Amino acid sequence: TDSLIKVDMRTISFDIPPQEVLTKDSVTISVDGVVYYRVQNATLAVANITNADSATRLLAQTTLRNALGTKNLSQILSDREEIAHHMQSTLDDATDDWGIKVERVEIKDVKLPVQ
Amino acid sequence: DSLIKVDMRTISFDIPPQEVLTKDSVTISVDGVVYYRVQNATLAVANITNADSATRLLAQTTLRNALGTKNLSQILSDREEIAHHMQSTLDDATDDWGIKVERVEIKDVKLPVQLQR
Repeated sequence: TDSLIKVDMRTISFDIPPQEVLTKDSVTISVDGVVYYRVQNATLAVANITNADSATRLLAQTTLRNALGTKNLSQILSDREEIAHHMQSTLDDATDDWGIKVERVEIKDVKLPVQ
Repeated sequence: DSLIKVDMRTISFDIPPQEVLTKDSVTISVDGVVYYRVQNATLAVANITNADSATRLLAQTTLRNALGTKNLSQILSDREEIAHHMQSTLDDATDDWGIKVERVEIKDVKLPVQLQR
């Protein structure tokens, strides 16, 4: 069926709002990020609009916190691509149930508050 | 006794975000606040052109210079000594214009992750 309702099938992005994280070397940081994704299955995505919108954003936040909590501050700067690619794999696993491919994750800013 | 009343108490201005490199080659974005007051009304009014030109730009240069001489770990730990050092540098320059820099505060320190080695 050539459905009348159509969905953007190309790369789009949402921001992960700043998450407060404790590094392995005990530094308190605020980290925000960007998730790049696209609908790969229009039928699954249309079926899961409510179940994916909320759940994906929260999972992006949790995925970030868990990944960064296991690293030293130094590692977060130098291993940023490894960390991001690991997050992308974790996020892409969960989003498949909702017809979404996560293509890329980027760690944006690491804020250091008054310690 | 004067009709025009120059504010003689603490005022603040913001130092716009400064992108700079640490001693250990980390790119950071840092901003701050400078708390000052007029201590000499006559001298400040006389040197108003000097103060409006130099002070804000001096706060920027002093911040950039201080952060370039510190390691990231030191910026995390010694944020108070850096601010106190800046206060002394700024206060030395503003004294000639009847202005006392009372306190410098380092607010946000961000690591643009995409912009590193």
